[PDB]
Amino acid sequence: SHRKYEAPRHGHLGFLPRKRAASIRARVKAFPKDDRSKPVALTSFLGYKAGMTTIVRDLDRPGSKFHKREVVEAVTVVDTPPVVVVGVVGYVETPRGLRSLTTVWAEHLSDEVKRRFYKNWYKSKKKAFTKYSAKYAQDGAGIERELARIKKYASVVRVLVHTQIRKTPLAQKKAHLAEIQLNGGSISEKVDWAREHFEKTVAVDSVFEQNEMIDAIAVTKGHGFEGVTHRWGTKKLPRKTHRGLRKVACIGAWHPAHVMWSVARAGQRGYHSRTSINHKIYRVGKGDDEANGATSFDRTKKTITPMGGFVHYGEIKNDFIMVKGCIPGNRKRIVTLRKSLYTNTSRKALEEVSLKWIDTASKFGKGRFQTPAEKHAFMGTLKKDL
RNA sequence: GAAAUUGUUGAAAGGGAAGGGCAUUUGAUCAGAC
RNA sequence: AUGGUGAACUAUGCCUGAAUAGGGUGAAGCCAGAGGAAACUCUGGUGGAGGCUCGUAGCGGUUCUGACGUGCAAAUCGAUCGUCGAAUUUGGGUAUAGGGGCGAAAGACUAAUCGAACCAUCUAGUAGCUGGUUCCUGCCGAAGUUUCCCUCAGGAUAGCAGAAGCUCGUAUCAGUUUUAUGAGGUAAAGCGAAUGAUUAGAGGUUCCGGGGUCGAAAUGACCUUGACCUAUUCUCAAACUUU
RNA sequence: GCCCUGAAAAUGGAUGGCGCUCAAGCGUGUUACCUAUACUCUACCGUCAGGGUUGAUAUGAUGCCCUGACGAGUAGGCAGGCGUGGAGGUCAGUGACGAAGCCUAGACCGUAAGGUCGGGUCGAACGGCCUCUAGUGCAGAUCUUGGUGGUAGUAGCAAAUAUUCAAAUGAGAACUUUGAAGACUGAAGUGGGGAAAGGUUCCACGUCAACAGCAGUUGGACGUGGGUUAGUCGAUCCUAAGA
RNA sequence: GUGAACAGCCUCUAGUUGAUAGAAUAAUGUAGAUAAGGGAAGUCGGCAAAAUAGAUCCGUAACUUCGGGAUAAGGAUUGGC
RNA sequence: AGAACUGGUACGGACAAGGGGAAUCUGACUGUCUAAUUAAAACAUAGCAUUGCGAUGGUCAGAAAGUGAUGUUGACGCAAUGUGAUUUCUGCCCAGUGCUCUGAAUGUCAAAGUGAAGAAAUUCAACCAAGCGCGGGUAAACGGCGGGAGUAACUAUGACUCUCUUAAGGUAGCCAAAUGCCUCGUCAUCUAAUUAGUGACGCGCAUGAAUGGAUUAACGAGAUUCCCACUGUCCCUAUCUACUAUCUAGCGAAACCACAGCCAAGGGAACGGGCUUGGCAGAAUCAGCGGGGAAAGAAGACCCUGUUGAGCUUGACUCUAGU
RNA sequence: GAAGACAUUGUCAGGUGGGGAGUUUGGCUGGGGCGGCACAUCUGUUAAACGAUAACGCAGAUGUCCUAAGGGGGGCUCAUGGAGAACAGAAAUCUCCAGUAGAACAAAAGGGUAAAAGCCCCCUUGAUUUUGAUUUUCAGUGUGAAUACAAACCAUGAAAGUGUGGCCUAUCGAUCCUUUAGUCCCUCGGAAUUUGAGGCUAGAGGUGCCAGAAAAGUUACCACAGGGAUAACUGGCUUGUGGCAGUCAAGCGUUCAUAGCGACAUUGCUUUUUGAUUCUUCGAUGUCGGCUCUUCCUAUCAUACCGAAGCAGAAUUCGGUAAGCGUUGGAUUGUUCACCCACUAAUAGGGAACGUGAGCUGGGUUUAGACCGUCGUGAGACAGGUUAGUUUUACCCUACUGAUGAAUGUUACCGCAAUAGUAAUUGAACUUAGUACGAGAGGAACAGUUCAUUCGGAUAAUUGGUUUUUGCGGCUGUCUGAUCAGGCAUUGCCGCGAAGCUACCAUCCGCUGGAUUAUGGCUGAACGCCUCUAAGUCAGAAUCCAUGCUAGAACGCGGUGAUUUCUUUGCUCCACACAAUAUAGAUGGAUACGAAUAAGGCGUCCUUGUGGCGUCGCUGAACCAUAGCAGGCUAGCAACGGUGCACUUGGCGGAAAGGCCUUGGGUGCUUGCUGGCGAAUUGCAAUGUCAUUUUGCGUGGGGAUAAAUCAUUUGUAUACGACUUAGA
Ligand SMILES: [Mg+2]
Repeated sequence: SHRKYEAPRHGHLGFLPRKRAASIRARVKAFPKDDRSKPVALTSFLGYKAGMTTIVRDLDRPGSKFHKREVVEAVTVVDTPPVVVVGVVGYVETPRGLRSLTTVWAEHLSDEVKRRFYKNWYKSKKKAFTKYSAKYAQDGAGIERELARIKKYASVVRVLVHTQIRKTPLAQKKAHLAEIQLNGGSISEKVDWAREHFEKTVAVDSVFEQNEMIDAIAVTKGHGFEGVTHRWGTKKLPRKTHRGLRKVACIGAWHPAHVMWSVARAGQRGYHSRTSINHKIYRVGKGDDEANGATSFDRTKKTITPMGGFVHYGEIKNDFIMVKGCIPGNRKRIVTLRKSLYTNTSRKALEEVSLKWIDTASKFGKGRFQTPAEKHAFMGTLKKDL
């Protein structure tokens, strides 16, 4: 017999299975479509989630109640030092999908990048690209052939970059390596662009520009094993239920004499890879720029880092991207920032966002002051002071 | 000093049972006859 | 059915013991005072009654239909709860014994056993009902049908089957055809044939159907309706039929 | 005539499936080819039937031989055989130079029941044949008694607030002893005595195979012993309900 | 000792420190709890839980077998010195 | 008992410790019972009422007895019943089934005893105890309280009158009550909305007087309705603690088990793990889970059958203790 | 003292006697009960032309009736119609004609019957006596009925003859007992007589459950052996009924059959009603409802796009593609159902063992307690009402959710993408616009903007919740002599309280291309016209497939880095040296345009094309290769070609290129032609061994000198594994 009353099902069936991701760095499964008319540019970037903070800005949209009037807003800061270009890969178009024809690497690789190729770095002769470096030191013999291989073939060209994880306060010491597809033109000069950028850093301002919609790709915060009530949002069973109430009462009919794949059940929650879209960049901060957190309306010399530092992350001495809202992943997590895959006017994505005030109060409590100078003025002199 | 049941060694087979029948290949072993 | 054993659990009586904070309320009896046309009424003390009451120990066992539910436990555990000075609680002694006890009465309890305890014997109690019923090969090979039965899940009986054969040796034979001779009432057919049913008009007769017209009426006449008769017409029958 | 509309049901799915469009569909016709335990021939087995052959030697005349036909089977009937315990007869049978039993993807016979042999183990009895006799053959009866698995190194060993440090002993210490620290019962006690009941559980010494669902050097365990002193405390006497 | 109290809580005498332990802190359980705004809409049903609660002062209805109802209902106070 | 002062308005500071109100049904109350699914409206109870009996007795026990209980008793008692405090009331019916009384009896009637016939066994006849039958009493015995006809000046109805069955015809009260089918009865009230609730209306299938009727303060771990307060019951969930579950050392079971364990459809004992046609199909596994294994727990307690029972009842059949 | 031969005591007899005892309280049967009798029977039919033949199949009948309605005989002819007669008519009685039964013969019906079998008159008991045979049913038993006889005694009639009950087919009863008639016989057993009794043959009393016990209920306190031979769930066959849908078109609709409806008929579908049945299940598949959750169907309520109107607008009605997406909060009731209140775009219908009880609950139903009404004498009964009433077990397999993991030389990093899944949804306000339209009333829509509902995925800056941060403070009781500082009160209590977790109770985000359905069109035949259709084709829906999003096949794949010698000489590549290993199956060559097939291939020519001319196919049965000891050893001739082999020059090919072409020289052979030598004996065939897979051990010649795991450690992770970090 039918349900006596209707209700939408709990949870989304397109995000199945709710298993753990295969890696801590979510993979980019689609890059922006290429038109061979623009200059050569990276389409993505690698950064670390620093934390949340609060922004005040003047909303500008006609027809709204809050037009030309203040709105307090929530943003998240992603810490983005420049990425070092080491290597390039060509992809031939085959009837069985794209396939990497060959990889050409740079002559010199730092320590922090070659640590990626090791499980035990403290036990090593460290033997990394030692015989590959001998491919260089010739005039024009070796490297140019595989480079010309990517010229003659490989309709898709991607660039291997590694993050400067030593500049961030993270205690990892082991960089993150990824392919970022080049979406310039004339794949021959895509290969040329990667050639003279070997061992050279690409800053975030050359990829993302302020007031842009970008994509955040990261692995979500994990919560271990979860009951069905929280994992799927099912209704809680009544109080006087024998043998538990954080369950699903009927997990199937008599026929088919099986449990279907679509019935909510207990298991892993979180640590999924997600691609959230349409996040607007509110600031492209400069690492070597005092008063990162300042604004034309504030004009007070203060960096983006709140008093006491970003909770569980540290400080933002490097460049950063301030993007509106919330993104998948927790603090200290590697996050990939991707360009929008389509063009949207939307009367909301073309708005020019000009900040007015950035919150720098402590996130380690009910923060009261924005700067140590502000705290000293309000309170006065203390007994600690001499 | 049996069987169920068990250990060790040896041999063989095993993609959601195993076991069986006809026929033969292959491997192991063997009687007769000269 | 016979003969025994149990009131160490529990039921009720009797005998002899034993146990039961601290509060609330404030009955009779008693003292003093006040108002008083008397009569009498009122007030404050005192006192400490009640199968009274809140609530411990105790005795109990309402709800969570909680825990447990191959338990700690063949009835327990937690919380909540009833009663708590007596128709109270309880020990020991003793009385009551199975168609019998005891019962503030639930068919309750009478040793985890009760709408008739337990033990042994009669007793291998009876069952048209359930289950099982042990080696091989060869040859043959059924029935669910008849009649009777308090007969319908059973028997008896005939039949179907096997075995032993017996007397004879191709015949007093045959789940067949032919010839000759009978019997039958089904299929079909039939209703201008009996019975019954059933459509339509045509022609006739009323001293004797009902009506309208000319008539006082006529066994007077005219038009119509009903039956009646004749020759037709359409359609039928398991309990209709010549064939 | 074919095709289409008419033509709506619940897990995904059924010309058997793939798939097939002058078909690999439908109607129709003509040949070729495939294959049943069916039909023809042959061999072999048994059963039934009809016959031949005592003649001397050689023993089964219930024997040997010739001919023909036939063979499914539940319940059931009949017949011929295999095996077991024991008894009469006989093989002047086998055997401590190894009987019986047990084990053996080694050999042989029989359609089969079964029979025989070889090898290992073992240690004292046992068979062939003709007969006699029966407590004579198992896969099952929620069969009886005994034994053993998968489950499975699994459920579990979570009520009662709580342990820690060090030394001693020992093969071995979370658990024994001692010290120290931290706690609890909180006087209707986790204290000190008894009644009923138990019977040595009391105490010492030695001691850990078993029991204390971990452990164990410890124990209400195990082995060996010691220990209960009345004129006054009880019984002993009286009587009660009763016997 | 607190306190009306052989209540509940703490301590003295006396006696125990007995119940397999160790490591982590997933889901779901058992037991104990707290929740913004709403306040029975939940459910057969307020089942469960919550609220009230000691004492002192004030005040106390219908009805009544005149004994009760009654701690009715409803207010105030509460430490230390 | 009172007064100052004092504090982050706190102070029965932990512990301890009534939620309250308006109503309906029902039992008066306290008390008792189904040990181990029912604590109740059940039982008890006081009070009320009835019945039997003066001892050669009532009631009861016993195989029997020179036997017993009440009884060491004596109607202000003993035995047997019904109802169930108080208040109020307990209406009509003795035809029936009972029970109980007169016996004034051509009714019936045993054994014995008597008479006649007989040759006797025997047959016949009259007579005849208790009992039945006949005739009275009794309902706080068991119980019952129905039709019909004619009538009042609008109809309707019947204060009045008569009549059968079979004796009487339901009075005082109470009711969609725990007793009403129809029924979710109709009206009012309560709600935004009520098959609930309360108050009313009645030819009431089938209310009703110690089968007790009605009312009723107090009480109730009894059934029900609503209001205030209060809250995680809920909107709609979230978080925390202990012990588990989890991993380890030691110790270490049970249920159950034809063989086993992937589906779809088909056909099939009409719902397959196995069969057919398909889809498929990769070792070894861990924590969860409750779809399935028509999972497990019991030779269905329901139904039916059986010439199988038992407990109980009675104008069943056949007997019997006692009297 | 009382009583007194009465009580009492003993035996026999009558009444009373559920206090007690034992027992019984039919059968068939579309389950049982109620009902009925299909139980003993009879007629017609079913019944299918001998006989037989079932059903609780159809129309009925019997437990009797008759001294004549039995037996014999004689005479007459019936029902009815027509015509006539005083009262007298449709029915009185009388006359004639007609009249095959259309009457009667007890009853039920069917046969039969006309000088009778009918109606009237006469006589009588043949409805008698004796035992046998036979038919029916059948067992060739009994019982009943009957048939024809034999031996007596009669009736009637002139006589022939008829008469052994009823014109035929129903109309009935064993054993034991009692009783009667007959025989007046046998026996009473030590011998007699007489009563009495027992025997012998024929009747009567009766069993209707009728081949034949002597028999009341109840059980909700219950028991046993069984039954799925038999009911109450599901499921299966069926579909009357329920529900849904068609065809026809008399009519309604002012007018007008079909805008919307639609009578009388009729044809279907479904299994969400209820029936009918009894196949499975009674050594048990847990029978209401709700809650929870998933999925499926379409007969579509809303949302998308459309067609038709009795569509001016608005609102609405009919219909199509469509199940992508939604379909609620409540009062009462256990309720399913129902009925109201209210919101909403809408509050559609259903299935999944009437889904879902080792998921819950337990309000209802349906054990045992209890009350009432009604019924019963009673025990008790009631699909009447009411109140209280134990809801057990997963640790196994599979499924599902998550999680590891051997083996693909090792190890590490970066990737591809087969397959599977998928997602967004709906409303409001402003403007368009008081506009279009309409006499007026009234009154839209596309485009645009701002928000909101339902859903989903994350996240913690802020706000709120949570407190063992037992972090700070405060307070009570007690304990530590007081102070300070602490313990205990199972987290003592209270206020605040960071971090983490977390709330539509907080915030953010949720994409655009193609192909289509219905539908509306273009060109254009069929059908000289016309037509959206046939060929061809355009636009088009919340639809499908893509983009995008999640996982990554643990037996799908690519690129890249490093690859161990003093673990006692290890690893890799190259040449041969010998072994082992195995074969989804060499035995001359897998021999390369593309495109069309109502058209092409090749050759040639020009003015280079969609060109002209010529030729070819009609199968690869082709082309190439192919002679020599399983293919030997030598000689010459002719040309300077052919082939194999190791080197070498230069290119081309990345879809899995791993192969193709080419320059130069050397070398072997050459069957292009002509000579010389050898073969035997494997005995007359025996595959008669000539291929390539992998691995190992040796040489000699180059090439290069790593990691991973455990353990420790971090928390961006976590049940354990696993993950992510760090450590010379
Ligand atoms: Mg005066």
